[PDB]
Amino acid sequence: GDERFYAEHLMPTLQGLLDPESAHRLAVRFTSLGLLPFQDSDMLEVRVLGHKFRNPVGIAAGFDKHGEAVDGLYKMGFGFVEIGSVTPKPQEGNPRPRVFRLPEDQAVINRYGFNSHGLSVVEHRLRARQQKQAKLTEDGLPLGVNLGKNKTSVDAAEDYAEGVRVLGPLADYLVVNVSSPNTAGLRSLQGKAELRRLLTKVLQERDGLRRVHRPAVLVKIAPDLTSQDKEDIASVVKELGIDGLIVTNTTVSRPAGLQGALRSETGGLSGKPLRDLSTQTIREMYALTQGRVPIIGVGGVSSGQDALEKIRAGASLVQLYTALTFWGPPVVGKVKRELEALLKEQGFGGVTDAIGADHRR
Ligand SMILES: Cc1cc2nc3c(=O)[nH]c(=O)nc-3n(C[C@H](O)[C@H](O)[C@H](O)COP(=O)(O)O)c2cc1C
Ligand SMILES: NC(=O)c1cc(C(=O)O)cc(-c2ccc(-c3ccccc3)cc2)c1
Ligand SMILES: O=C(O)c1cc(=O)[nH]c(=O)[nH]1
Repeated sequence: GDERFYAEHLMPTLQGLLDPESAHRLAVRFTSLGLLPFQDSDMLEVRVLGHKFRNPVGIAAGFDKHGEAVDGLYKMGFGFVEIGSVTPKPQEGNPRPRVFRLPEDQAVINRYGFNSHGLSVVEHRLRARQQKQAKLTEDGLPLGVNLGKNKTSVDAAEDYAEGVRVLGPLADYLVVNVSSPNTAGLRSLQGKAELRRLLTKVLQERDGLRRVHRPAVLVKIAPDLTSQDKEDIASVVKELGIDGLIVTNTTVSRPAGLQGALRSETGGLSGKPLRDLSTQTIREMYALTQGRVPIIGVGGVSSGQDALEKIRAGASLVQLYTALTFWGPPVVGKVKRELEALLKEQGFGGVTDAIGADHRR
């Protein structure tokens, strides 16, 4: 794949010809077809959420919102794949432009608004490769499905309930996405009272599925939570027995120092400016849950060091997206190779040993 060629020539030129969204669409197409340019060592293997992951680096929700490039993403080197956010009924999302590049900050701002083909379309798309996925999962390549809610929905809880019943049987884990900053009032569902009611219904629906079709349930949270919000989330998670957390979605904050001309566009900020804010949220949730709740770290990961910092902070797995938009497919292998080297360099027998290491030092 040659990391330098992509980061210095291919990607840059591409960004100079097409707009963010068009580039994304093209990316999904090429990926789905397997038109892509490192062997995983046992050190990168991780066992959590009732599954084995050959490596802890996954593709974050948002790149493959409709589940169209799952196989191509596995081919890219990801240890697990999570498909964007799916809503019960189809919806176009916000008007364009709704995605912006901040190259000077190695960041992105997006306000898609949950553009989704809907549960039915995604359901049939995953059913067409359900058994193939069964073998991939058994092989250490799990599939996650991220659930959202429609813009005009009145009963948010019912929207997620539907997602559980329709896609739950096809996923190794489900994600209750209540941290999207582009859907009015969605984040308010992170409140203790609302989250408890919401997760109680989700878990009940999940427990009603046949055993082999019973996925783990995780909640994806924002990086803009107050200390109180985090304490409440942790409490609800332990009270209901949530299987895990996905730490920090994009941020509505705008860290001082941003240079991008489009820094003041409305939307969620991703990439490097979000990295440490995300790592710190992971560190806090890990401690609040006594390290007993699996955490998938996401936010500004572009190197082995970025991944290990989140792992040491408490993440059992990590994900990336924005880095892919700047460095291209080669970034996946780069992250894995650097993570492996750093693990050895720091005396860790493997990823598992480093999980939460900072809390024990
Ligand atoms: C263009 C774009 C679309 C996204 N769409 C979703 C989504 O539908 N659901 C979700 O849970 N997160 C979504 N995210 C958030 C990512 O999954 C991730 O939480 C965040 O971008 C931080 O990781 P990164 O800095 O490596 O991109 C999106 C991010 C971007 C940049
Ligand atoms: N928002 C995005 O998802 C996004 C934004 C941009 C951008 O330039 O803004 C670029 C990409 C992108 C384009 C092509 C490839 C690719 C795939 C297979 C083989 C070679 C290259 C990967 C990522 C995605
Ligand atoms: O579809 C979107 O706008 C979206 C959803 C989400 O969870 N995060 C994000 O940054 N964008």
